[PDB]
Amino acid sequence: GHMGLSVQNNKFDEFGEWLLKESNGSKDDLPSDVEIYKRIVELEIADTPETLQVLGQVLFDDDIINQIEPHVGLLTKLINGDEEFEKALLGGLERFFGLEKPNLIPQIPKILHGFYDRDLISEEVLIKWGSKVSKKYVPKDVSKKVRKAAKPFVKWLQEAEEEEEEESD
Repeated sequence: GHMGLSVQNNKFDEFGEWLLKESNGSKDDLPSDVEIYKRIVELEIADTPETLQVLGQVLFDDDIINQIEPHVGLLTKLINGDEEFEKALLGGLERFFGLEKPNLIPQIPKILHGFYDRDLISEEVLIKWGSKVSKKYVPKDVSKKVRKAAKPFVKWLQEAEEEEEEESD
């Protein structure tokens, strides 16, 4: 990557490198979301889904469950209701759990539930994601392990579907 499968640096790797360099080993020392969005705009990557793949890999650490809410404003703005941008964030999270913090893999159902509760990733995107494996972000066996751990939450969403169906008269 470091933010993807490729070996050489692309513009999204540069963005990620910058964020990591600025934060200097501590997510507390990350630039504010205001400054991050300003940087995204300068780098001409406010309209590219891969930005979310980068953010999913650099914004969080072992304290991720507590770091979702502070970044809601920034992530919603970039996602802009678009499914492909949601999938990119999930791709970044898949690299995060799979390659960086595999110790968090048992917490995946709770963590993704947190993205869901804050309208960051839709139920439809989560269920499709959780039902396949991919080599787009991580090796397929890593993908399998990550998405397998998400199955309790995926099932929850699947079973909750009927009761949430829009009803009238």
